[PDB]
Amino acid sequence: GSHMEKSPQRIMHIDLDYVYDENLQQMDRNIDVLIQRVKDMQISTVYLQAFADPDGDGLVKEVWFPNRLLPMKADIFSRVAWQLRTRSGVNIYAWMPVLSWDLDPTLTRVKYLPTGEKKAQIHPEQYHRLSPFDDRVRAQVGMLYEDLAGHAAFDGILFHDDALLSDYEDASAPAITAYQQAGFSGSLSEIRQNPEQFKQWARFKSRALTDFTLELSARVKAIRGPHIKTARNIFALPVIQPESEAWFAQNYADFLKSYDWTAIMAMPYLEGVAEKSADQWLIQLTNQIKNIPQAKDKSILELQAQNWQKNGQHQAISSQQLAHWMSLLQLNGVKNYGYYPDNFLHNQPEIDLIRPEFSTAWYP
Ligand SMILES: N[C@@H]1[C@@H](O)[C@H](O)[C@@H](CO)O[C@H]1O
Ligand SMILES: N[C@@H]1[C@@H](O)[C@H](O)[C@@H](CO)O[C@H]1O
Ligand SMILES: N[C@@H]1[C@@H](O)[C@H](O)[C@@H](CO)O[C@H]1O
Repeated sequence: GSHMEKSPQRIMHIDLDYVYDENLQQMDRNIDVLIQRVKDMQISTVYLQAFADPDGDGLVKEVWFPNRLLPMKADIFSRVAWQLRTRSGVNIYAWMPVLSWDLDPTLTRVKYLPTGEKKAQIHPEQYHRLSPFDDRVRAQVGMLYEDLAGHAAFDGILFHDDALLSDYEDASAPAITAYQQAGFSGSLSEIRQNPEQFKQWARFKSRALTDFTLELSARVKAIRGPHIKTARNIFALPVIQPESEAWFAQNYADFLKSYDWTAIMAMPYLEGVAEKSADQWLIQLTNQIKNIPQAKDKSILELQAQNWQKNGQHQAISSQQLAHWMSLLQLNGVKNYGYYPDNFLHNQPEIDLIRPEFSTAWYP
């Protein structure tokens, strides 16, 4: 069976880390408040965190659903999902990491080759990703997605933005083997700097990530049904500067063909854009999108509602600023959009302030 999605898409991207409370009665009230908040927002879709992320340290150690391989911090994904689907009027996408799982140490990790060093290493300021070139990684991540699919009912999958590789990655042994078997000549350095192979190499890696996600969605669809929608977060640079695929292994046209929804992280401050230049940056982004026929109809522009800091103390973005950006998108012909993150505990962003620009059901 199939499942239609009413135009336009308006998305809340929601973490469960602060919904969780070790006091069961408090967690009950938290969930009730969250369900009511999404209901009142009157939008179309929630991208719902299925994994725990208490530290923001780029590695999933625990999840919100029972499963074979990782600790379950609390059984709350299915509980929140079915109530959002029936009380709050939204489709639910299970938001899952693709690679950043704290599994068996013998499983291959993604590594990069540091300039001037012989041995590959793990990049300190990147997601702690397992290698998609390790068959056992593919198997075990497959088991996690199947465990999710078997325990919970939902409408789609959002594949995490951790499915990325730089131009010095993946330097792990299984990755080297894969390149060699795919006909690439020499070391990673020689490939990376080979005029006749470096672009083909970037595309090989982009496709390997994409094919891996499609393996996962097939496994979920086998259990839940064919109606399950797919979405994947894409970084903005591969959209506005496609040569940057070389150090993201993400390709916008590929996403548009492969997934139901391409969730662009339309986040200027994340990309280092000055406050006074953010609107123009977003305008340029929408221009690039509109220049690709039908791209906007399969893309979601995900705005940021926090300004993340290296030292961990993230700075909020005002509801006014967020509503302003939503209006900017609308006025530039983009109707599918959303934001991350949400904070029910402080009504941030403020329901009453963003609904006019966010909810299609809103009236004066
Ligand atoms: N523009 C640079 C690339 O030139 C470089 O190769 C890459 C390395 O990861 O990072 C980018 O910021
Ligand atoms: N912090 C990420 C990096 O992955 C990347 O270096 C940067 C440049 O595009 O975009 C950000 O979202
Ligand atoms: N910089 C972090 C990353 O986890 C991610 O790339 C992005 C998601 O929206 O923003 C923050 O959460």
